[PDB]
Amino acid sequence: SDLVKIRDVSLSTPYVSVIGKITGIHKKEYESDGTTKSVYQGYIEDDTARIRISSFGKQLQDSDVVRIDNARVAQFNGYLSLSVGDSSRIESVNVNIPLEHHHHHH
Repeated sequence: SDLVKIRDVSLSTPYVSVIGKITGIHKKEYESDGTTKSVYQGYIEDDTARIRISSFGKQLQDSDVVRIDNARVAQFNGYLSLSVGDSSRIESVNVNIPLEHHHHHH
């Protein structure tokens, strides 16, 4: 459940923590144990690349910067994505943290 980059997401790390902004919120429903449950899907990006995400029960906000802890990696439609269950934790980032000179990538 350590902090890793989106491009570093793989099955080798079932539990991982990521931070970025979620965009394009999509709503979908599926049958869970015979009970219909709502799940939100969207895309998240950071300083590296972007990946698909899926949240069960918890809602997501467009272009909202949040941090996901204990995320579960899974393959959907042959595509890797992070699944946020009720056991995972989501923390919003309302405090700025620039530091250092972002003018040069070096």
